[PDB]
Amino acid sequence: SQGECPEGRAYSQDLGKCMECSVCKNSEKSDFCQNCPSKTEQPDFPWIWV
Repeated sequence: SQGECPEGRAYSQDLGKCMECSVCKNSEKSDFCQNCPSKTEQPDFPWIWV
């Protein structure tokens, strides 16, 4: 499968190619910004050290 695009990026099925997620800022004209995942919950570190 060609859908193994990492985070901070997306893949546009329309254009038929993977791009970046940083592109999804202001100008909205891509149906790939839905690929850009945000998994890996940051708020998950017990104790209040460091």
